[PDB]
Amino acid sequence: PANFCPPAKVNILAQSRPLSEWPINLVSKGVQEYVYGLTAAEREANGDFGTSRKSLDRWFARTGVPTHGYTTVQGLNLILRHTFNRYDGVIKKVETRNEKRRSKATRINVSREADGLPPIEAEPEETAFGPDGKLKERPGINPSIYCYQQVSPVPYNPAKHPALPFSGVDPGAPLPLGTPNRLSIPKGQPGYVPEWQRPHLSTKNKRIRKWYARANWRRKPGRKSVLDEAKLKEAALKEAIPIIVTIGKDWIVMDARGLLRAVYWRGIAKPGLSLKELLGFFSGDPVLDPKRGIATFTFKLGAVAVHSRKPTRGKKSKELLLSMTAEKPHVGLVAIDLGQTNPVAAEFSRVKREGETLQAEPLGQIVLPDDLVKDLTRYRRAWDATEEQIKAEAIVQLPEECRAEVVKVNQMSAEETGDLPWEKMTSNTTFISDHLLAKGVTDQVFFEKKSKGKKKGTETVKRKDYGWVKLLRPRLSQETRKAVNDKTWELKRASTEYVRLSRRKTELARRCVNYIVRETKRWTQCEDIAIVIEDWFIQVLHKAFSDLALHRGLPVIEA
RNA sequence: CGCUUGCUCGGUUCGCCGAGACUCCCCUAC
DNA sequence: GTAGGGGAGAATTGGCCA
DNA sequence: TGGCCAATTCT
Repeated sequence: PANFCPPAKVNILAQSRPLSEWPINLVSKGVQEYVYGLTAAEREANGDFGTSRKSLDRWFARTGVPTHGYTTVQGLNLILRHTFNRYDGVIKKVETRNEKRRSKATRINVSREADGLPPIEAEPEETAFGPDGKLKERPGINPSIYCYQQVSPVPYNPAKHPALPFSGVDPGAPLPLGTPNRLSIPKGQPGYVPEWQRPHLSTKNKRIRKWYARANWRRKPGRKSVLDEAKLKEAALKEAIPIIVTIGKDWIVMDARGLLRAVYWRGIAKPGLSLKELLGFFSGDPVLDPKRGIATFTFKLGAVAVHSRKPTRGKKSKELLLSMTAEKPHVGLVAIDLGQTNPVAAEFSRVKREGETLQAEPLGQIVLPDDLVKDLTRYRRAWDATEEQIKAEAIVQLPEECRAEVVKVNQMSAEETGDLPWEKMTSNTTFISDHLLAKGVTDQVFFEKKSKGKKKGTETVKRKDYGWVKLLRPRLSQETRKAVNDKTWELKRASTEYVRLSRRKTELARRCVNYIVRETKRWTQCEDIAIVIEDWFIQVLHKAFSDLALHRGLPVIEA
């Protein structure tokens, strides 16, 4: 049963007025402002909003929230339900957290009762309501417009829609194709392929980029080409596939080419289809954010044959693979040892049925290719250069007195703090006290006198280590948050490089995962494969391999 | 067998073309 | 460094003037 | 008849 609806983002070409001025946005803002800021008793009283016109009008009358001329029931229901759920999500968040503590207390009490000890006093339960009766953590207002059926997207038509510079194709007629034969474009016409590049051309079904794609003209260190954004925009607008959404007297027109690319690269619809069924592969309820100007369509339930799963654990893995190997005579495996001199190491195998036995025969062992590892290395050489500067010019923004606790105390870590290298870690060895007591007699500015060990041995002999190093100039953990974490984390989301490097990291991890999946498919000669993972690129690679259960439905075992 | 916008990383003879991602949004905290 | 709450339809029916 | 399109409603 398919239950995944991946997004498909499209751009907005023309509007009437900014979406922040639309009545629907104003009503959403007002309802959110009212509902996030009233007490529990008032929320219980102000909870008769219902799902009907006769209830919506009375709720908007006795409360006093301005309706701004917006009276569509089907769009107001979504707003009100979302606002009340966001109000009642903080309460349940706190509730879950208190249950964590409650359970522990119950287990401790029952264990003490079994052992005869009296139950311990239960810790107070935290609550989201302060002395004023409101929530301490008030949810924020969202800039998101949710469309509904009466405002569903339809193909642009000058006979029923406002005139625009661009024109839309006949909805029934097949959608326009790209360049039929790009090798026939003459010199002096856009898209020309020069003679020398002709032998070097990809033979697979690569996605086709138009000449006006700004990825072909973007600012690069070694281009020396010129970017004229106006010419590219006017060339792109003449071949767009426009769709229109009209809410009340306002409207927006989008470029349906994002939907076309999404349906092409996913192998859902072959070239030559019309706009009517292109819009029919997605829901009629897009989501609009005014800040970007992007509409996030979601694929219709059934367009993508993906059944989302969750990573299994323990015996459930055995049940899952015993179920799988009964479906097909061949089942392929891959074991991931991430963190061995290379980002990924894969152990391929197959799974058979010896009646009720998981018989396995290895078919080899591979590592990631050199080019992919080169890409991963080039990412890290750029990440390190980013957290160099997110600290260098972030800790210098100093209040002239807070340096001692965080910044320069690290300088005295090498300054103020013989047998050992004095920096290389040598645990349990007496090399520290061997040289120290070579010029001293069982005495120093500090001692050990620590009951350390399983039996808490009174280790104080020769004053070995872990006491003098500790009382050497430490971090001291003083005013760490305000002077380090707050400043650095505030500047983390300000630079434009840090918001791109995380996406690049995710893309590279997904590239590694996709390569491993493709290789698995090839080596094991199977189309129903499985992944086992037992648990720096470690965290991101683990998340990327663990996201196949949800995004793509591939089973994943946690070991 | 299969590709018109947008995004990431690269090659260039500056006319393009090689490779990749496609589960995304707000939201309060730490 | 991510943690944990909230989101991401559409078929059938009824009032309805033409 | 018949048509356009809000408003029920379930999930």
